[PDB]
Amino acid sequence: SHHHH
Amino acid sequence: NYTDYFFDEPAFDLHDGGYVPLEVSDAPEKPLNVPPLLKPDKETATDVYYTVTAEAGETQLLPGAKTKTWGYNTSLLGQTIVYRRGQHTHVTLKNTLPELTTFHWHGANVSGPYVDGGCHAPVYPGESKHIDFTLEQPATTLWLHAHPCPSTAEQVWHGLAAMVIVKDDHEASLPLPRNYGVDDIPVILQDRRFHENNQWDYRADYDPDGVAGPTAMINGTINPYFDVTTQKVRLRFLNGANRREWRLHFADDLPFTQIGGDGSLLPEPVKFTHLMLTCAERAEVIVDFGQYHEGDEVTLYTDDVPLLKFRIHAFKPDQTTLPDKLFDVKAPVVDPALPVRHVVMQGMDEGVAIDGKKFAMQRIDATQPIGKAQYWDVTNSNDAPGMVHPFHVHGTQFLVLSRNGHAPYPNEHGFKDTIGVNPGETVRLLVRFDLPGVYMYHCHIIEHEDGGAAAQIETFDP
Amino acid sequence: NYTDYFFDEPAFDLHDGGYVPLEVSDAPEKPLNVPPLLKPDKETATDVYYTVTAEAGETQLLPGAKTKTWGYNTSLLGQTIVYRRGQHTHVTLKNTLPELTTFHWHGANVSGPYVDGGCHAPVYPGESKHIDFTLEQPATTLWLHAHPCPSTAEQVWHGLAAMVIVKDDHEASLPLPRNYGVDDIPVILQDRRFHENNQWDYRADYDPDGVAGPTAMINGTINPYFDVTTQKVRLRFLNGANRREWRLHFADDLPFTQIGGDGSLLPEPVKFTHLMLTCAERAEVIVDFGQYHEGDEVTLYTDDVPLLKFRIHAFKPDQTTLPDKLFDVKAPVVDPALPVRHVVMQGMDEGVAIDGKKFAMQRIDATQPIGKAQYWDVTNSNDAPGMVHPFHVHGTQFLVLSRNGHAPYPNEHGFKDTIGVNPGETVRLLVRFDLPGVYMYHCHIIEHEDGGAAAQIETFDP
Ligand SMILES: [Cu+2]
Ligand SMILES: [Cu+2]
Ligand SMILES: [Cu+2]
Ligand SMILES: [Cu+2]
Ligand SMILES: [Cu+2]
Ligand SMILES: [Cu+2]
Ligand SMILES: [Cu+2]
Ligand SMILES: [Cu+2]
Ligand SMILES: [Cu+2]
Ligand SMILES: [Cu+2]
Ligand SMILES: [Cu+2]
Ligand SMILES: [Cu+2]
Ligand SMILES: [Cu+2]
Ligand SMILES: [Cu+2]
Ligand SMILES: [Cu+2]
Ligand SMILES: [Cu+2]
Ligand SMILES: [Cu+2]
Ligand SMILES: [Cu+2]
Ligand SMILES: [Cu+2]
Ligand SMILES: [Cu+2]
Ligand SMILES: [Cu+2]
Ligand SMILES: [Cu+2]
Ligand SMILES: [Cu+2]
Ligand SMILES: [Cu+2]
Repeated sequence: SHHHH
Repeated sequence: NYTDYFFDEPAFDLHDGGYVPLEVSDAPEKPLNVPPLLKPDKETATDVYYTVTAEAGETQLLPGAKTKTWGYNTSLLGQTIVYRRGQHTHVTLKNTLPELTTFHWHGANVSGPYVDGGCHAPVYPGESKHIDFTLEQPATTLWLHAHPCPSTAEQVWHGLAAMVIVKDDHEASLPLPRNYGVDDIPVILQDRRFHENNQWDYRADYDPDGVAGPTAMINGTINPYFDVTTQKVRLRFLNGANRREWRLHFADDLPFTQIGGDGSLLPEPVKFTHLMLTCAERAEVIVDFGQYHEGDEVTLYTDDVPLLKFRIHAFKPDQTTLPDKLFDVKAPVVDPALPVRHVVMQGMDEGVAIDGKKFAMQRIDATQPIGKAQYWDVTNSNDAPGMVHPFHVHGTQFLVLSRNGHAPYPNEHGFKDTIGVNPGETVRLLVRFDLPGVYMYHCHIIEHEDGGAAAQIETFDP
Repeated sequence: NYTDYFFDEPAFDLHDGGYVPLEVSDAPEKPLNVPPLLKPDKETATDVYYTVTAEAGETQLLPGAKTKTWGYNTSLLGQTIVYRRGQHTHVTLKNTLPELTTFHWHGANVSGPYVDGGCHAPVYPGESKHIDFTLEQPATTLWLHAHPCPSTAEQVWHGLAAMVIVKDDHEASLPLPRNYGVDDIPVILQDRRFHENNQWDYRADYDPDGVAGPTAMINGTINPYFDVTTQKVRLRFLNGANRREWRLHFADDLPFTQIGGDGSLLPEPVKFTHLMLTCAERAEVIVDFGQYHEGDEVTLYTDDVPLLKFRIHAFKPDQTTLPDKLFDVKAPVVDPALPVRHVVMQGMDEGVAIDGKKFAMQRIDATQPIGKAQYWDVTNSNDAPGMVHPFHVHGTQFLVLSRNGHAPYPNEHGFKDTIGVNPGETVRLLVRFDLPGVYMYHCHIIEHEDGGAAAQIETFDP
């Protein structure tokens, strides 16, 4: 569920 | 809301105008290359003898043609070299390349400028040199890479880098994974651009602000997986890229514990979910796969891009626990007679400089007496927008005292040889040189080094 | 059964195992490029001001894609730069290349090692330098080329060479063709190998014994012709090749007269049908087309290969005859307190060396007092089979006294800065340095220089 930048 | 990393978010590489995003390769998944340990030519308790040969060959990286590559004792990168504290070490350096090169022991406190193996230690094609030295420094992960001036960036791009592991008695007494290739592995983080026929072309990709390609390469492997056969795994991260910053985390934010930095164990273990490394930085971490089960594949990312898959196999439970203290960092006392040294990194692109000047091989820029610790205030003067400059000093392991007058980052309380300095920031280092001679300090975005953002310091016996 | 050339036939380049024969290109015939005269930014009688900019561009050499090339004040080679004995000369050096470079005034008696523009005079991308000097030497043809160490061979290959003309009162008084581009032209002799898309690729063609391609290139032109509009023509030959020797003759063995060499006019005119030149040698010749009529063509060859076609148009008959003596060679007296210096060139391929050593940038190999002429005995110690090594000394114009105890060649009684030394041969030179500092001597097969066959000499005021 989590994406970076 | 917040970045998950310690560095200043606006300065991240991904804001540069010419930023090259990583792209996932379609190349098939394959086992992570673990470079074999280099077999000594001869070893006793007191003496070890090695031959390190720079060579050209070919490596199957993508399907189709093999990539033309350089390596140490192998076609690409290098066999891992083990040194021991207090052991008299003998190395024959052999160059079988068509170009002159240099053998720089990054982070090794050996004499300069010859043994150190920077600009002033050329080895011509077909020739050999003999060096020897005894390391008196803590156990850590160092590395070897080419350092002709100019031409460092290009030679590293061809593939001339190798991990160096330094052992000591203290580290051997700690409860750490240490079975090399099984639960203790190098993770050499690089990128490349592949052109026609899977070849590299540094000059086509040249950028004075730093070369980066879209394909991640881990220990000279594309789309690597690692078979985990133990509950805990030690990873020796090395940023071996020309410019790129790595922002490392697992897909599901699996925690990991940093136990070592560039120059030593950290005094205490530091828990992380996300860790950023600038060029030449090393970080040693333990990952615990205890919540996973046979058949699971857990992936390490940089940002949104997958890098390295860990295929989980059956493993025996592991109850062991790290001590609260890993290592006693004994800070030297500053010599009170010595002033504060101010070093200023200036400019970007072609205009990069240190203290108003571009490097000159005949010119000494600074002096410092051996055995005497001095405060170095290092400033990245670039206004907004700017970049994080990794500042490296040859011939010392330094300590980090402060960042803009505040605490160092949590993983910066051990010995380091490279530190990322944010735009506008002044960092205070405690720097002592043990051995006399000539040493370089510079930015370790390698194109900046080649572009002349370097100076040299003469250390002397008083 | 006699060769027509002065050098030792067995040692000619064409006997090497990796010899690359020239081949006539299929490219269209076209007018010989005559590089324009570089316009001073400002000139008075006492001072001249110039801007010399190293730049990267593209040149249409073959049909289709343009070749990526480097040049001075142009895409390839350079604009011809005119200096005058006695005139204070100001040059701004500007580097707009992506790599650092050096601005070497080959044969110009200027201070070293900075103005000289050798290994110790880097100019980084984007920076400028200011030099000034006053030439106090005879009129002659010199040249400018890149000289970073290493990387000279590669930068010359990219196209960083330009002709430099030095004027004086004595030469102006002589009845010589001097209308630049009409009856007085550079003939810059080089070779290249074209790859995919008409590009050059030094690294693919690299050979430590000397790089040579099959395609002759004359002033940056493939398959050139020149329209002759005068009875007599002055050709200023420069061997700007990495290795290749030129063995020059016209179709029908049409005579020509050499009037000049590297460093001065010849004392007396010398008549030739066949002239051999090694790397960096220059030779100024007068060709008389008096016997030909409009519509005739005369081809200049090297060996059996056509280089340059001279197309005879209508011409006024000539107002010239050469004096029996062109120039007074004022030979200095050897300082009798000084020993004979012996310099030995050794090895081939990767093993090239001078006096048992490869070059080191911070090492001084020799010393000599300024203002004092010394005998240098220079030996090529290559057994047969060997090669002719062109030996070059920075910062001086020397005199050739003898070859194996015999007379120098007919065209070697003037001042020279480069001399071809045959296998096993000792040449005796008379060498004086006017200016203090640091100078180099080396083989001018450019791969040999980059491979470390060079040493440095420090000159001092006593
Ligand atoms: Cu942002
Ligand atoms: Cu020993
Ligand atoms: Cu030894
Ligand atoms: Cu390094
Ligand atoms: Cu280093
Ligand atoms: Cu290369
Ligand atoms: Cu995350
Ligand atoms: Cu299994
Ligand atoms: Cu300060
Ligand atoms: Cu930037
Ligand atoms: Cu930098
Ligand atoms: Cu360095
Ligand atoms: Cu023959
Ligand atoms: Cu003046
Ligand atoms: Cu000036
Ligand atoms: Cu030259
Ligand atoms: Cu020269
Ligand atoms: Cu090709
Ligand atoms: Cu003939
Ligand atoms: Cu006509
Ligand atoms: Cu040879
Ligand atoms: Cu002798
Ligand atoms: Cu030279
Ligand atoms: Cu040579």
